Formats: sequence, C-alpha cells, structure tokens
Amino acid sequence: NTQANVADAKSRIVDVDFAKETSAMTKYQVLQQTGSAMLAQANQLPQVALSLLG
Amino acid sequence: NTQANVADAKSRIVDVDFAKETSAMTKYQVLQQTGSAMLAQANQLPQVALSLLG
Repeated sequence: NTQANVADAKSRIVDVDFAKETSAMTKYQVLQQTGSAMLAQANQLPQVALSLLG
Repeated sequence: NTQANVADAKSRIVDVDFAKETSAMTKYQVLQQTGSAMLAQANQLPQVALSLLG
C-alpha cells in the first residue's frame, strides 16, 4: 500500500503533464514562424535609402 | 550524455548564427549599391572645368 502512495507523490513532482506540455509546444511553433517572417521583413528596411537617389 | 553537452559547447564557438549573418549580408548589399552610385557620380566632378571655357 505505502509503495503505491509514494509513487503518487513522486510523479507529481518530476513527471510532465502532456496536456500542459503539448499546448506549450504548439504555442511556440506559431511564435517561431511569426518571428522568422518579422525578422526577414525587418532586414530589408534599409533599402529605403536606395530610393532617395543612392 | 557527456557527448551531447560537449557538442553544445563546440557549436557556440565555431558555428554561425543565421539571424546574425543574414542581417549582415543584407546590411552590406545596400552599402554596395550606395557606394557604386557615389563613386560613379564623384567621377564626373572634374567636368566642371569644361564649363569655364575649356
């Protein structure tokens, strides 16, 4: 009996909850694609200087 | 385990960060076109001497 209850206590501390973890993993995937598009588009900001005659 | 951690340490030293590198590459492309227009236009500065009667 006591072995089962200690296993309960030990899992709440070191084990992951997939419901919590899966949401976070999908959460950051969107942020990565958002970050890549923003960075690529922000890199060509200085090309405005070429419009004003070199 | 130790192999993975050494791979971490080795990549921070010799490997490029594309975020850093891509910005620099686009950074210099603009400067090249700016430099070419300035140099071409600076080359025809001495043509003012032809206005004052040869």
